[PDB]
Amino acid sequence: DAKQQETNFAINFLMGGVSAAIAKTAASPIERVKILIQNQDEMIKQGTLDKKYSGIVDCFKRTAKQEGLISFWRGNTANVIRYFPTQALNFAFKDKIKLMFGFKKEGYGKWFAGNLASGGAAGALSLLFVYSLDFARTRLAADAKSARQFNGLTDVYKKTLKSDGIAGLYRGFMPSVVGIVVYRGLYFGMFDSLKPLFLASFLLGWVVTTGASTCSYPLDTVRRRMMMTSGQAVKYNGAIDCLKKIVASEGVGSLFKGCGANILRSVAGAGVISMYDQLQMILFGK
Ligand SMILES: C=C1[C@@H]2CC[C@H]3[C@]4(C)C[C@H](O[C@@H]5O[C@H](CO)[C@@H](OS(=O)(=O)O)[C@H](OS(=O)(=O)O)[C@H]5OC(=O)CC(C)C)CC(C(=O)O)(C(=O)O)[C@H]4CC[C@]3(C2)[C@H]1O
Repeated sequence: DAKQQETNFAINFLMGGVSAAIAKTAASPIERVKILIQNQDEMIKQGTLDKKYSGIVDCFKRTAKQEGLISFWRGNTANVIRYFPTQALNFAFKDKIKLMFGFKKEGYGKWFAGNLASGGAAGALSLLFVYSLDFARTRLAADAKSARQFNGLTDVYKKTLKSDGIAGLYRGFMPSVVGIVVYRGLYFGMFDSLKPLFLASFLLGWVVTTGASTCSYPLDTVRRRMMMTSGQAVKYNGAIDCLKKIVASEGVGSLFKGCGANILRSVAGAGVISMYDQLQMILFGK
């Protein structure tokens, strides 16, 4: 029944995309609010933004009043598409990389280092095909009417390639990869430590997710702000250079802009994926 297995894997893959699509679409408005607050200083420099966002509520109000309600899903297609090339790469190469750099968990230290190498390589290899979509997501979520900078998703690609080339599409690759490693190490480290300590299960997952993402957030900020420099006259000479200039100009706190908005996005995604699981449990067997 190899053919039946092939059909099973095919249905599992496609329906997985649907689950991911709904989850990301549901928490899409809060996601754009995060991206707006996070890269507002870049917009102010570019002249796209008039005044700094006073907060999450202020971001919601201004965006809704100036652009509308549908504008909160601007860039969402990138998140929808990104599933298939990611998971295809996931199901193909992730296990081999784990078999290449991994050590049996039954020493913790050697397993920890192995997980970083495996997670880093898998993340980087996936980003080679994926990163362009995340870039377009951020840029579409960023450009606003004061006269939009980009007409659409594919418009981003055309204008970025015409100005910077393929390099412009991969702005902030290094701090993204490092971010993946740091996030993963923090995730697994925190999870195993709090493991011996369902509502309890859901709360546990939220704590680890919040902690790991918060500490690795400055890396995410630098990544997104480097995406903003694509097609612009002035650009940072690296993530470290970007990091240095941010602190010297706006302070350390500027690296954590939109962090709280990101936490809200997390509980929204986790929330709606649980709801859909129950809905899926009723319609389909699994
Ligand atoms: C610098 C940063 C900050 C820290 C690292 C990343 C993630 C958190 C990194 C996170 O990275 C995820 O971490 C998970 C837990 O370790 C890991 O799961 S696990 O391996 O099974 O344990 C995922 O691997 S995967 O094979 O299932 O897909 C991995 O996603 C990827 O590696 C795919 C890449 C295309 C990203 C994915 C992601 C997420 O929020 O979940 C995502 O892309 O949605 C990132 C958001 C952006 C930042 C935020 C990046 O800007």
